[PDB]
Amino acid sequence: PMILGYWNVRGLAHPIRLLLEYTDSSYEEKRYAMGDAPDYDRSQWLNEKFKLGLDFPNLPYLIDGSRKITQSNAIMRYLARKHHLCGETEEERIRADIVENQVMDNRMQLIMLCYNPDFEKQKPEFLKTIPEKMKLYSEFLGKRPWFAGDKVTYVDFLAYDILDQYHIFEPKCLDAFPNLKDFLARFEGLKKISAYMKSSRYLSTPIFSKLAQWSNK
Amino acid sequence: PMILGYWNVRGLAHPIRLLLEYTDSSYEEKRYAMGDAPDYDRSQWLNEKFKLGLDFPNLPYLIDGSRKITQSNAIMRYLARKHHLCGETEEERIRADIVENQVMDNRMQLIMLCYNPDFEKQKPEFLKTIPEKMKLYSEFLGKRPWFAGDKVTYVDFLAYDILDQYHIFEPKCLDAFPNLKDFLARFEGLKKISAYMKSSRYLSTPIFSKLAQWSNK
Ligand SMILES: N[C@@H](CCC(=O)N[C@@H](CS[C@@H]1c2ccccc2-c2ccccc2[C@H]1O)C(=O)NCC(=O)O)C(=O)O
Ligand SMILES: N[C@@H](CCC(=O)N[C@@H](CS[C@@H]1c2ccccc2-c2ccccc2[C@H]1O)C(=O)NCC(=O)O)C(=O)O
Repeated sequence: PMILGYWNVRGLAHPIRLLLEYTDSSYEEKRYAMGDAPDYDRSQWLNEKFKLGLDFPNLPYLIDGSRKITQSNAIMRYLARKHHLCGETEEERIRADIVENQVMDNRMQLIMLCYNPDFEKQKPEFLKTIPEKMKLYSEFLGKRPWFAGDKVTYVDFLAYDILDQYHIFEPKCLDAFPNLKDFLARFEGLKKISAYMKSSRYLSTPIFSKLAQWSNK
Repeated sequence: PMILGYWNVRGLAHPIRLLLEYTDSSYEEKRYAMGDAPDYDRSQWLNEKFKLGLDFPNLPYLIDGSRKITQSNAIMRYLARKHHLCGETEEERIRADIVENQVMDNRMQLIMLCYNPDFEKQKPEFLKTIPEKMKLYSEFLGKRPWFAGDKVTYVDFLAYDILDQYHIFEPKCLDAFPNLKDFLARFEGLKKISAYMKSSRYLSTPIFSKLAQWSNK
């Protein structure tokens, strides 16, 4: 099978795990565990980091036969090409490229807030920036079913993840944006996704490691 | 012509400026200035941030007729598709996708250090990690002339920028890796690039904004 390797956290592997299920991929995962405070041992990973034949060793990785890939975006693109879930026109490619990169910015922002010792102090200020973030997603989507246009593409897996994560952080953030709420329901309603979400493989939380100040357990 | 918008620094706009040059693109640039400490005024950008019709307002931005793009990687990709500077085979595409994202990782590592108020005391620990970073680029390129294979692609633009930045930071960091020294020379050897480096438009330094601890002026 293909092998997906990542920590036993949702983290940034969610979109890949969802895409693996959506495409009926034949895969197995190696979910590495971090030890506890104080050392947060990373040895299960460290002992084989340089022994997998990865060009730039990292997590997540995907082994697919002869192919070995690192960089979550690269894995997502690889699967997208494999299963034809890319933009098909120039307009669709642009929207996808924008979305991919924007999701990563919004991801980092959350991460940066959550790994900050002054979380509680920072939070209030961060919560006020949300509406403006959501409004940009909402206006970009507009009336389309999917972020790139008429067809589900790998970018919808990314958008779903970040919008979902945002919603968990601030449950009311999507109230003024019904098209985003509708997107989340349309995405979760895809058949394989629905099945996966009820399964033993599903890992919706924790989002971060033990180091974080939120969703770290 | 196309309009490229960014700060009046090299920052992450270097690969785009180089690619617009290498492609003989017709373009005009808007280089927004930031004020000095302690306020670091961003008003020149903020005055128009929400007036350019961008989906997700940011710097850099590319305006190409009716096409408005934000996200530096997206801008690179757009320009690459227009000029046929993408991988042509799956193997080139995979190599390109990894490098793109890897470059961003190594860029962010430099920023985390350069923006840390504790820069001077952090520096030694960072330096220690350089050789490993370079080694992985070195081994990845191996004997190829370019990062994706036998022809230049947009990812050489990003690779050039990051290797050059690290070399500026630690001049001796490429001594051990002749193939990296050679790639730099090859890149700079390109006629259009060579020509640009002598032009009035060339902006090598500062690397960072005025907020940084290094290469901020
Ligand atoms: N740009 C790359 C990034 C690869 C990378 O950094 N991997 C992390 C795990 S990922 C972690 C994370 C854990 C939970 C939630 C979010 C993140 C996250 C998000 C954005 C950026 C970096 C992170 C990270 O905080 C790691 O453990 N690396 C193995 C190693 O260094 O030996 C990608 O897109 O794949
Ligand atoms: N992921 C996006 C990143 C867009 C973005 O953050 N842009 C910054 C300037 S870019 C700056 C930088 C200046 C010098 C050197 C490096 C960077 C950099 C590198 C990686 C990530 C972020 C940065 C940044 O620290 C900016 O001023 N934004 C306008 C605003 O917020 O109103 C991209 O790839 O395009």
